[PDB]
Amino acid sequence: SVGQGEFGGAPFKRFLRGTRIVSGGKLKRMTREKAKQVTVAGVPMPRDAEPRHLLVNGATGTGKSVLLRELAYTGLLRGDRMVIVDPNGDMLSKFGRDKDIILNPYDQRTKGWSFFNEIRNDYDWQRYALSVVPRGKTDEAEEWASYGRLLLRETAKKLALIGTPSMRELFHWTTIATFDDLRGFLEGTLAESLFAGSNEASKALTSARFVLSDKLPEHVTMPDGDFSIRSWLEDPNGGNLFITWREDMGPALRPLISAWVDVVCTSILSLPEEPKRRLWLFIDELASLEKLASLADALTKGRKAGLRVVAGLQSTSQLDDVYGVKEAQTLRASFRSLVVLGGSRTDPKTNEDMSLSLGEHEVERDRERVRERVVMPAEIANLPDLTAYVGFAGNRPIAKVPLEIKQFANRQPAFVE
Amino acid sequence: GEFGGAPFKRFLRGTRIVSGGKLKRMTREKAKQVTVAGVPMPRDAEPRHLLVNGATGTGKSVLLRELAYTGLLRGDRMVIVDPNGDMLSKFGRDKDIILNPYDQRTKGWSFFNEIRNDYDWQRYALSVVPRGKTDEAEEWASYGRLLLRETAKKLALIGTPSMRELFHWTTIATFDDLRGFLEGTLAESLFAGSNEASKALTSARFVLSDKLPEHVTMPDGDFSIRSWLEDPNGGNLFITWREDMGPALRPLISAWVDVVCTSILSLPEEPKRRLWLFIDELASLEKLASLADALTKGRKAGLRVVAGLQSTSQLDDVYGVKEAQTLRASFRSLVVLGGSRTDPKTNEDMSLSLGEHEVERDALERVRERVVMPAEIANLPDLTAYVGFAGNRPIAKVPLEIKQFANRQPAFVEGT
Amino acid sequence: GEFGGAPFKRFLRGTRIVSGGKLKRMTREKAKQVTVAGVPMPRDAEPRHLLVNGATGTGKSVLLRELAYTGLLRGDRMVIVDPNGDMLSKFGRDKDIILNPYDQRTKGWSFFNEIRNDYDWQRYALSVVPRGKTDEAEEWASYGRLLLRETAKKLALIGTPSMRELFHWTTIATFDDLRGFLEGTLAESLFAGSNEASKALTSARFVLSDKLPEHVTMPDGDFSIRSWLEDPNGGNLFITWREDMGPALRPLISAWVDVVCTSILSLPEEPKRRLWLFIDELASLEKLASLADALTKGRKAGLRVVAGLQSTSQLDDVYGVKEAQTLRASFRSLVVLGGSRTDPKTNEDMSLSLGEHEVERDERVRERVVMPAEIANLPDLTAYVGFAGNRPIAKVPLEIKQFANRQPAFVEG
Amino acid sequence: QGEFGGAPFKRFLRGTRIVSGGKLKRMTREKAKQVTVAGVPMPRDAEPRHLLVNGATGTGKSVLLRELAYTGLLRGDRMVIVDPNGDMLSKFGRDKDIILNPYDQRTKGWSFFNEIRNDYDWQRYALSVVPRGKTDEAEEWASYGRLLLRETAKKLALIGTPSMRELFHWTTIATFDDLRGFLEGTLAESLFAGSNEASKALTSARFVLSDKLPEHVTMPDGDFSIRSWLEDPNGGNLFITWREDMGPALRPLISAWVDVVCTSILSLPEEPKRRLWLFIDELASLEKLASLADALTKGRKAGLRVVAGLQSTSQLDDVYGVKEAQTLRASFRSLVVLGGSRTDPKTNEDMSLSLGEHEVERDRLERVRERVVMPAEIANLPDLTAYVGFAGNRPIAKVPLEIKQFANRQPAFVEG
Ligand SMILES: Nc1ncnc2c1ncn2[C@@H]1O[C@H](COP(=O)(O)OP(=O)(O)O)[C@@H](O)[C@H]1O
Ligand SMILES: Nc1ncnc2c1ncn2[C@@H]1O[C@H](COP(=O)(O)OP(=O)(O)O)[C@@H](O)[C@H]1O
Ligand SMILES: Nc1ncnc2c1ncn2[C@@H]1O[C@H](COP(=O)(O)OP(=O)(O)O)[C@@H](O)[C@H]1O
Ligand SMILES: Nc1ncnc2c1ncn2[C@@H]1O[C@H](COP(=O)(O)OP(=O)(O)O)[C@@H](O)[C@H]1O
Ligand SMILES: [Mg+2]
Ligand SMILES: [Mg+2]
Ligand SMILES: [Mg+2]
Ligand SMILES: [Mg+2]
Repeated sequence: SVGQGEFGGAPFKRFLRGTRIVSGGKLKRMTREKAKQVTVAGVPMPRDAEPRHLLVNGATGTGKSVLLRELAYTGLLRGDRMVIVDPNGDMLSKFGRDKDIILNPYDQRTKGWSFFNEIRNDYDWQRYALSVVPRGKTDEAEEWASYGRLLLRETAKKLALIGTPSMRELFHWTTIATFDDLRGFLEGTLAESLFAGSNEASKALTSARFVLSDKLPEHVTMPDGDFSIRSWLEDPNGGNLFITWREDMGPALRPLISAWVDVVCTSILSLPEEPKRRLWLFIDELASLEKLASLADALTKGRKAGLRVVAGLQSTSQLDDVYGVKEAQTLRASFRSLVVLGGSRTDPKTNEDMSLSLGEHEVERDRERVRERVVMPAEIANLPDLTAYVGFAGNRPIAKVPLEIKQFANRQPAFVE
Repeated sequence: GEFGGAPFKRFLRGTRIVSGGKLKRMTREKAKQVTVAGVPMPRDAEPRHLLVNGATGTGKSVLLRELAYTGLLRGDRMVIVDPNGDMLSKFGRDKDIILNPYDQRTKGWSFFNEIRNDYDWQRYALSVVPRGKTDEAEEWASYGRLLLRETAKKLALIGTPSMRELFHWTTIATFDDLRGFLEGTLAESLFAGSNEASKALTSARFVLSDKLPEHVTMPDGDFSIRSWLEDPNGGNLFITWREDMGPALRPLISAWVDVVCTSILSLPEEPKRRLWLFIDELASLEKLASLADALTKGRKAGLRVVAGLQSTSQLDDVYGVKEAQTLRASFRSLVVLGGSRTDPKTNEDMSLSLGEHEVERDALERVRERVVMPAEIANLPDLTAYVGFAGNRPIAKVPLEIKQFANRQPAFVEGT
Repeated sequence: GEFGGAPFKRFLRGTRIVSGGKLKRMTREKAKQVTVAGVPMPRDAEPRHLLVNGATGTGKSVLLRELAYTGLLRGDRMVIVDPNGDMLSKFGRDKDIILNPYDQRTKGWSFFNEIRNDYDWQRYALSVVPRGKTDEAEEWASYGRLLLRETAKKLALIGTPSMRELFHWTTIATFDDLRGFLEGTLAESLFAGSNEASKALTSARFVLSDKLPEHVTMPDGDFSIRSWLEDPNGGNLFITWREDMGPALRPLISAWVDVVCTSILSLPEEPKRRLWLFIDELASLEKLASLADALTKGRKAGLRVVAGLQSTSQLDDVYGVKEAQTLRASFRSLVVLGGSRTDPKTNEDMSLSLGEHEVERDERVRERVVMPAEIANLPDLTAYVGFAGNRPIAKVPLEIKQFANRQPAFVEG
Repeated sequence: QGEFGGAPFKRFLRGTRIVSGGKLKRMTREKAKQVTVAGVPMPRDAEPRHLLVNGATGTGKSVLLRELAYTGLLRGDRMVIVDPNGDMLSKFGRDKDIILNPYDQRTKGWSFFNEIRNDYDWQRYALSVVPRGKTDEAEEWASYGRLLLRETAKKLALIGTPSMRELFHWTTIATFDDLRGFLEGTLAESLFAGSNEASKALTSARFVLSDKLPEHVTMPDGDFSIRSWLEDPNGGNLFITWREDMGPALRPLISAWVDVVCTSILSLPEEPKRRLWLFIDELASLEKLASLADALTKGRKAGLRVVAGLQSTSQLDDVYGVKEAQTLRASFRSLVVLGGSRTDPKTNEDMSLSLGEHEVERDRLERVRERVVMPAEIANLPDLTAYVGFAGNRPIAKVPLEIKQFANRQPAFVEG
C-alpha cells in the first residue's frame, strides 16, 4: 500500500487531505532547485522559503546546533552575509574570516561600540532605546521599562547635544548622580517636568534608574569605537557579524546581546531597496534573549531587505514565559518553515504541540476513513538524536531525515583575551 | 471535486464548498462589483465588511490591492492605511489627499480641525489617546483625555488652538503652572486636593507625552477629515508612512483611522455614498475607540471596511480576548490565506471558522467533518485563498493572481 | 419536518424542531397576541422576556420594531431605548413622552424627581452611577455614590435640589470646601482623617465627573419616570439619541433604563398592567444595577423585556462572565438570527443554546438540531424562534414591514 | 503479551514500545563500564542527558538513587550528593570526601566569598545566595536583595574584610542611614535613595537578605571553594547533608550550594574525560534555582550528569511555575516512573501520557491507539517496581527494584 518507510502508522490505500509525509530522499529531490540553495538536515531548502524564516525546535542534545551550523556553512558557500548569535564563539572559530566582525566586550578582537553610533535621525533615539531596554516580562515590568527608556533617550539626547556622547557619562547621570542633580541635568529636556511634581513622578524616576542600572552596565564596559551595525549592513564588502560570549557570562551579557540582536532587527527595515541582498540572522536559542521589541516586525517586514531568520528553540514554554502566550504565539507563527528534532518524554505537552504542528491527515484504508496525526507525540519523544522532521513552508510534504555531523577545521580561535 | 475530503453521496447541512468558477458564477451580479481574489463580491456584503486573515507573505496585500483597484474603477472613495505609500504610488491621483507628517505632499492637520460641537472634544480626545491595553493603562489614558480635552478647550477658547502650546502645557509646564492654567476648566479641582489627584495628573502627563509628539511635529494646516468626507469631489485619502518609523507613528495613524471611524457617523443621510476603509494590518494599530461602532453603524454612511490580519493572537493582545472576539465578529465576510504550521491554534480557528458540514456517504453513513482541515490551511501555497462571503453562500478555494500596476506617482517625497 | 440534518424514523428526546407554519399554529392563542418574526408569541412567555441574538445586519431591529408595533396595536405601554428616534418617528404619538437632552420635545428631568423616601437616594444613585466594569472600578463607583447621595440629600434638604449645584460641589468646589459642605452628612468623617480617606474622595470626584455631565445639561423639568409608570393615561416613553453622541449619552441612557428597572418594583398591585422594555442593544448600556431584579421580580408589575444582542462576548465584557450568564439566563425565550462565520464561538453557543435531540434512524443518535455552521450560513432576515417552555423551535422568515413616518425622529433643541 | 499490560496484539505500528525487563537489560548493555537504573545498565550517551525519577512517597526513589550512586562510585566517577540525614554519606563516604553541613563537625569552612574570582562572579553567586522568587513580585524583591548583597559584599571584600558577619550586620542590622552611608561609593549609592520607592526597595532588600543570609553567617569559616574543588581531580566527592528537622531552616543554604555547583561547572576547563554526577533527592524541596536550567543544558562539555527525585509534578510547578517547571522537566531526557497514589489521578495521567501511547494492529484486523501504561496501572504499582524509559529511541520496561544492603562505613552526623 502507501505509507511504508514513510508514514509511521498503518499503511493506507488512498491519501485524502492534510499533512503529507514523504521519504527523505524523495523530499530532497522534490525540493531541489536550479539556483544555489542552502541545506536543512541535508535537504535543499526552497529559495522562496528562506525569507519566510525557519524555527528549529528540539530537546537539548538533539542537533539544533549541528543543523544551524550546516545551514550557516552552506549559506557561506553561496556567499550570503549573516549575523550569528554565536555561543562560545563556536561558529566564529569555524567560519570566521579576517574581514569578519566580532562583537564581544571581553574579546580582544571586538569592535568598539555604543548605541550612540546608530543614531541618525531624531526618531532613532526611542528606536534604539527600545533595543537597549527590551520589553518587560510583565505589564508592570514594562511600565518601568518605559520610564527607563524616557530617562535614557532624553539624557542621551542631551549628552550628544552638548557634545559628550559618553556611555560613562550616560551611566553616571542615570544611576549615580543624586536624584536632584539628575533632575537638574534633565531641565531643558522633555523629561524635565515628567519626572517631578508628585510622589508618582518621583517613583517613576526611581523605576527608570533601576531599569537602566540593570541594562546599561555591560554597555558601559564595552570597548569604544565608532562601529555601527547600521553602516555595516549597508557596506556590501562588510563581512559577517559574530556576536560571541562565554557561557558562564551568558546571564551577564543577556541585555547587551539582546540589544545587538534587536538593533539588527530594526535597522534592516531602513536599508535601501536592494533585491539581491541576502542577510541571515542566526539565533541559537531564541528563548535565551530578552523580549525583543523589533523581532516581530523584522520577521514580518524583512523580506524587502532579504532578511532570513533561523532560530533554535527547546521548549515552547520558554518562549511563552519570555514573550507571554499571546505574543509568543504570534512570534512563532512568523516562522513559516519548521524542523522538529524530537524532545524529552518528561515533557508530553511540547511533544503534543510539535505533533499537532506537524499536522494530521485524512486517509482511506482497508476494512476506511481515518483522521490521524502523521507523527504521534510518542514518535517525537522516541526520536534518536540527530534525526529530524523537516516541514518547509507552503504546500510541501514533511520528511524524517538523518542529520549528519559534519566536521569543520578550526580556522581561528574562538576567544581571545 | 472541490471538497478536499472523501467524496460523498449527499449533502445534509453546514458549510458548503464549491469550485472557484462556480462561486464566481454564483456571486456575479448585474451592477458593477469589486473582486476578492477574482471573485465578484456580492453588493450587499460590501458594507458587512471583509476580514482577510493570512500568514506573512501569503497575499493579503495582493488581495487588498486588487480590491482597492476594482473599487476605484467603480469610482468609489476610500481611505487607505497605506504602508510605504505602496497604494499611493499606484492609484494616487492629483486630487487625492496624503496624510504623513514626513511627506512633502501631506496636508496640514491638527485634531482641532475636527472640533465642531462641544461633545466633539472628548470624541476626538478618544482618537488622540486610544484605549489602554490593560484596565490600569486605560485608567491613565482616561486621565490623559481629561487633561487633553480641557487644556485644548481652553487654548481654543482664548484663541490659540496650538498643538505646540497644548503639548507645552500638558508635558513641559511645571506642575503648578499647569494647575494654574487649568483654573477655570472642569479639570481645575479634579487634579488637586490629594496625593491621588496629583498622581492622576502625573499619569495624564505621561500618556499625553507619549501620544502627542507626532501630532505636534505634524505640518500645520486647516485640513479636516470631517469636511473631506462631506466633499464628494474630494479624492481618496492615503495615510502613508515609512516602515522604519511605524512604531513612532503608531499613535498618530491610530488617531487618523479612528477619526474616520467616528466622523462617518455624523455624515448626512446619503444612500449613494460608498466609502472604503482599507486597513492593511488591523493588529498594528492601537485599540481603536471607534472601530466597533463604525463596523456596526456605518451602513447608512456606506462604510466598507477591509482589514488584514495575521494571527488572531495579535488582535487579542491589543483589544483583549472578549473585545477582539466582538471586533472580528463584526466582519461578516472572511478570507483565509493559509497560515504557518508552527501556529496550529490559528489554523484551528480558521478551520473552525470555515465550518463543518454534515454529509451522507458510502449502505450509507452520516458524517460531520470540517470542510477545510487545520492541516489543509497549513499547507496552502502562497497566493491561494478560501473565500467565504457573508450570508448563505458556499466557500471556495481560489487562486490569487498577482496583477501589475504602473507606478503613476512617487511613494514618498522627503519633506524639506 | 423541518430539520436540516438527515431525516429520522423516531424522535426520542431533546429539542424538537417544527416548520414555521406549524409553530404559528401551535403558539396561536385565543386572546390578542404580539408576534415574533410572524409567530404569535404565547401570552405566558411575554413576562419571561425575549433575547434576540444576531449578527450586525441580520434583522434584530426589524424584529423588535414588529414586536413593538403589534404590542401597540394591543394597546400595551412601553419604554423604548430608541436609537436615532427610529421607533419614535414611526409609532410616536402626541400623548407620548421623549427623553433626550438634545431634542426640543424632551421633558425636563433630574434624578431628584424620583426621590420619594429615604432609601430612594442610594436606590437611584445606583442608577446615576452604574456598576463598575472591574472590582476596583466598582469600588470607586461606590465612593462616588456615597458622595453623590449625601451631597444631593443635603442640597435637597436646604431647598436647592439643583443638578448644577450638585455637579459644582462634587467636581468643581475645592477639596476643602466640599469637605466643609459635607459636614453634617454621613459623609462628614468618611472622607477625611487619612490618605486613604482622601484618595477615596478623589475617586468619587472622578466618577461623578464622568457620569454627571449629561445629567446637568439636561433641560430641567418635573417629569418623573416613577409617576409616569403609575399614570395609565400616560403614553409610551421614547429614549432617543443621535448615534454620533452614543458614547457621550451612555451613562445618562443607562440611568434612565435602570430607573425604569427599579421603579417598576414599586408600582402597586395591578394584574392588568403590561409594560414592555425594548432595549435595542443590551451590551451598549453600562452594567445596570437593577436589570437583574427587574428581569426576575417584574412579573407582578407586568414587565416584559426584549433586548437585542450581537456577541455574547460583549455582554461578558460589560457584566463579566458569571454575571452575564445570570443575565442571559433570565431571558426565557430566545431568537437566533445567525451570525458571522468569523466568530465560531458565538455560533457554537447559539447552536448549543438551541439544543440537541436524541433520535432514532436507519440508529441512536444525539445531535445538534441546528449546527454552528447552519447558524453561520443563515441569510439575513431569517431566524430560529425558540419560545420559553416546552415548545419546538422553528426557522421562520422575517418580513420587512413598512411604517409611515408619522413624526420627525429628531428636533434639534 | 508478557510486557504489555493490555490485550496482546498482532503487529506494532508506531509509538512507545514496551519490552521485558531482561530484554531491555540486554538491549542497553554496553561494552564500557556502565551504571544501573533499577538493575538496567544505563546507555552511556544517556548519562549527560540526565534522569528524572518520579514516584510516590515510599516507592523507591531513594533506593534507586542509592544504587545509581553506588555503581557510579564503582566506576570511579565524582559526585555531589544532596544527602538527607547523611544517609549516602554514612554508606559511601570516604576520608578524602567532603562534607558541607553547618552543624556537622566534619564540615569544611565556607562562604560564597570563596567562589568569587572575577567581577561578573558577584551577581553570579548573589544569584545562588538569593534564589529566584516564587512570584514575580517576590523576585522583584529578590533582585533588590541581590543588588544590596553584591554591592555591600564587593565593598567589604575591597576594604579587606570579606566577612559574612559584617555583610549580615550592614545589610540587616545597621540602621537605614548607616547602611546608605556604607553604600556611598558603590553602584547602590543612589539607587536606594531619592524617593519613597527607593527606600521601599531598600527595605525589601533587607528583608530578603535577612531571610537568606542567616545560615550563611552561622556557617563555620574556611577557605573551601566548590569551584576549586571541581577543578581538583584528586578531590573526593561532595556530600551536602542536613538533619530533616532542620530542612526548612537550611533550605536557602542548600539551595545556594546546589546552585553554585550548577553555574560553576560552566567554567571548568575543556575536559572530555570528566564525569560529575549531581544527585538531588528531591528537586521540589529546594528553592527556584537560578542556574539549574543552564546546567541541565550546557553541562555536557563538563560531563555533568544530573539525577533528581520528584514526587508530584504539582510541587515543581508550585516552585518554578508551570511554564518554567515544564522547561525544567523537559531537560531531563531519561525518565523513571515508580507509580504514585490513587488519590492523585492527575500525576498518574501525566506519567501515563509521558510514557506515551502506541498504535497497534489486533485481531477482532483493527488499528488501535492506546496508552502503553494506563494511569490506573501506575496507581497500582507495588513499591520497588518501576517503569524505565531511557532517553532516545529505546523501549520502556517494567523492572523490579532490589533493596541492596550497604554497610555503614562512617557516621551520618557528628554534632558540633
Ligand atoms: N563535533 C561533534 N562531534 C561529534 N558529535 C557532535 C559534535 N557536535 C555535535 N555533536 C552531536 O550532536 C548532539 C547534540 O548537540 P548539538 O548538535 O550541539 O545540538 P543541541 O542544540 O541540541 O545542543 C551531541 O550529543 C552529539 O551526538
Ligand atoms: N509585485 C510583486 N511581484 C512578485 N510577487 C509579489 C508581488 N506582490 C506580491 N507578491 C507575492 O505575494 C506574496 C505575499 O506578500 P503580500 O502580497 O504582500 O501579502 P502578505 O500581506 O501576506 O505579506 C509574496 O511572497 C510574493 O510571492
Ligand atoms: N426599511 C428598510 N428598507 C430596506 N431594507 C431594510 C429596511 N429595514 C431593514 N431592512 C433589511 O433588514 C436588515 C437588518 O437591519 P435592521 O432591521 O436594522 O437589523 P439589525 O441592524 O439589528 O440586524 C438589512 O440588512 C436590510 O436587508
Ligand atoms: N534499608 C532498608 N531496609 C528495608 N527496606 C528498605 C530500606 N530502604 C528502603 N527500603 C524500601 O523502599 C521503600 C521506599 O523508600 P525509599 O527507597 O526511601 O523511597 P522513597 O521514600 O523515595 O519512596 C520502603 O518502604 C522500603 O520497603
Ligand atoms: Mg544547542
Ligand atoms: Mg502584507
Ligand atoms: Mg439593531
Ligand atoms: Mg525518598
